Amino acid sequence: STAERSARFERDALEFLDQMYSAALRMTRNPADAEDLVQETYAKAYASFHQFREGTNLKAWLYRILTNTFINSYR
Repeated sequence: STAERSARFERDALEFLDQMYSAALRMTRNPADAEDLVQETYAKAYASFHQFREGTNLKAWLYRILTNTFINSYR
């Protein structure tokens, strides 16, 4: 189903939340900014599931959304 895949993607993504917030602490040097940066990355990630294909390494796909947001928001 379209809903199943997507719910599976969410949980897979969330499994990494901590590794992602931890990386975010190291790039923003600020809990508050680290959180905002993660949150916005996940929101962006939920919103684009449509484009995440099949094999694509999930972690690298999130890393990419996270850098794009670091750059274009924080900074």
